[PDB]
Amino acid sequence: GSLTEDGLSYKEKFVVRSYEVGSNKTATVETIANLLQEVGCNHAQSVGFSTDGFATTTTMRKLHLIWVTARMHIEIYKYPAWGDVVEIETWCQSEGRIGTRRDWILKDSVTGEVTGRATSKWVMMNQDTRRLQKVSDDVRDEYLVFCPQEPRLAFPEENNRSLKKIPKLEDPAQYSMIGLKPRRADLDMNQHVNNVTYIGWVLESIPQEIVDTHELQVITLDYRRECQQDDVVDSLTTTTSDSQFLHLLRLSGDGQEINRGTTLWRKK
Amino acid sequence: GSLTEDGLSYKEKFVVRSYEVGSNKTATVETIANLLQEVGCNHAQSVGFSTDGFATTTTMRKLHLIWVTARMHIEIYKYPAWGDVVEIETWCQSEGRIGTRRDWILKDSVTGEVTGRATSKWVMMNQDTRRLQKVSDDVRDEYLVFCPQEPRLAFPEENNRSLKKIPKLEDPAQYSMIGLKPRRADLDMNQHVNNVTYIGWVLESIPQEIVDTHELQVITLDYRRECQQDDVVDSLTTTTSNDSQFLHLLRLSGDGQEINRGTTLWRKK
Ligand SMILES: Cc1noc(C)c1C(=O)NCCC1=CCCCC1
Ligand SMILES: Cc1noc(C)c1C(=O)NCCC1=CCCCC1
Repeated sequence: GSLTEDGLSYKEKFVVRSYEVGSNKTATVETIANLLQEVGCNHAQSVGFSTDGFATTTTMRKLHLIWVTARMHIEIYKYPAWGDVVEIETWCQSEGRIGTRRDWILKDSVTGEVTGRATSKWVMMNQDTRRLQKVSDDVRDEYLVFCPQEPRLAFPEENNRSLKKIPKLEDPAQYSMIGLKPRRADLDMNQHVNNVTYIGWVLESIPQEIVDTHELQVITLDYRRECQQDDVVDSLTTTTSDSQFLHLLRLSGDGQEINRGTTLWRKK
Repeated sequence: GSLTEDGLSYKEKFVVRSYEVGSNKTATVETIANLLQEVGCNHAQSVGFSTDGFATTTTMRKLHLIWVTARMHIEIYKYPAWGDVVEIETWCQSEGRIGTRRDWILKDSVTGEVTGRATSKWVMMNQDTRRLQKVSDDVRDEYLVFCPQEPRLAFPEENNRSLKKIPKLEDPAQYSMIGLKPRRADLDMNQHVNNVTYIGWVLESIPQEIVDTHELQVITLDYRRECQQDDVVDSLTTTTSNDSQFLHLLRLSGDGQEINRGTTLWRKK
C-alpha cells in the first residue's frame, strides 16, 4: 500500500484468505469491512494521524478530542473469491463544521472493474464526556491539507441510499437473535469493540434462508452508542419489502439503542 | 507464499494488520492461529489436496473420508507487532496408521529469529458417520510423496508439553463464561465452525486481570466433538499452578456434552 501520486488518497492490495470466505466461497461482508478499516488506518499512518482507530491530530490529542463513526454505507456488486486480488482506494474530506467523511472504492485488480463502494460520516467528540463538538478551525487546517479540496464522492448521486433517514424498528420484530457478546478477538488496542462486529451483529437476525438464496447488496448503519466489553446485545430484524429489512441493535436488558440500519438483498 | 526448494514444506509471509492486534499493540492468539491455518491451506492447494479445511485426496473423496484436528499445541515466544513481517513455514508428516501431523515454525522476517512454533495431530474419519478409521495404504501413498521421509519435529524434545495427557475439569470451575455462540463470521465454506473460534472460546473464561498482567506462552487443546451453527457453549477454567497454569473445558450449555479440553501456561508481563 501507498499514498497515490498527488498524496490526496491511499491505495492497497489484498489477497482474499481461506478463513475470510463464507458459504459461497466468496469474502464475507465482515472481511470486506475489515479490509476497509485496514486501508483507512494505513492512510492515517501515512499522513501522521493516530493509528488507534480515532485518527487524531496533535491539537485533537491536546484537547482529548477523537473522530467517531456516526454512519456507514456499503454497496457490493461482486464479492471477491478465495485467492482473488482486490485493490482498495480511500480518501477523506471535510464536511464543514459537521465533521469528516471517509470514502472507499473496491476494484478487482485483474479487471480494474469497480466491485464495491463505501462511505462513512465521522463526528468530533470529547473522548471522556462523549459530547459532540462542531469542528473548530485549528483542527480543520491540520487535516484539510490531506483532503482533496474539490468534492470527490464514492456515491455522487443527488440524494441516494447513503443519505436516507433510518426509522426505529417497532416491536414485535419479525426476527431476532438474543444474548450476543463480544469476545477478546472483537476488541481493539484500547479494549473498545471493533466497528465491524456491530455489522455482524446486525446480520445475525437475518434468517438463514435469505442468506442461502440471496447476496447482501447494500447496508446502511447508524452508530448511536458504543457497546462495552461486558455489554450484551439483542439483534432485531423486520422485512420492509429484491428483499429489504429494517434493523435494530439494543442492550439486552433496558433496551438502550446502540445501532439501527437497513439491508437490501438481491436474489442469487 | 510458495513450496520450498525440495517441495517438502511451504513458506508464506504476512504483514500484521491493524484490526489483528489486541491490548499490547501485538497480534492476538486467534490472529496467529488464523495465519497458521491460512499457510496450511495454501500448502494443501500447492500440492493438489482439497482446500475446504479437510485436505482430502482423490481416493479419500471417493470413500467420503476427511482429515479432522484431534489435538493442537502452540508455543509463542514473541507476539508480532502491528506492521511486522512474520514468516511461517509448514509441513505435514505420516504418523503410521494413527493419522497425520502438521507442524509450523513462526519467524520474524527482519531478524530470522524463531518467535513461535506449533504442532497438530489429525485423524481420518468418515465425513457422515464421524467414525474414526485407521489410515489405509491407498491413502498413505497418496500423501507420503508430499511429506519429508525423515522425522522433522517443531517440538523435538524427548518429554515436551505437546504430548501430555489432559484431565477433565471437575465442578465447580473457578471461572466461567456462559452462552457463547458462533456467528456467520466464525463459519467456513461448508457452514462448520472454524477451529480457531474454539481457541477464543477457551480463553474467554480466563480473568481479565491475568490477560492484562500476563502473556499467553503455551496452549494445548483436544478437539473431542464439533460445535454446530445453532449450538451454545460454556467455557470453564480453573487455576492449576512467575508463571500461571490453567485447566480448561468447553461443553454444550445444557446437557454439558464435552467439545474441548485444554491447558494454558502464562508468563508475567
Ligand atoms: C481512518 C482510520 N484510522 O484507523 C482506522 C481503523 C480507520 C478507519 O478507516 N476505520 C473505519 C471504521 C469502519 C470500517 C468498517 C465498518 C464501519 C466502521
Ligand atoms: C491443511 C489445511 N488445509 O486447509 C486448512 C484450513 C488447513 C490447516 O492448516 N488448518 C489448520 C486448522 C487449525 C488452525 C489453528 C488451530 C486449530 C486447528
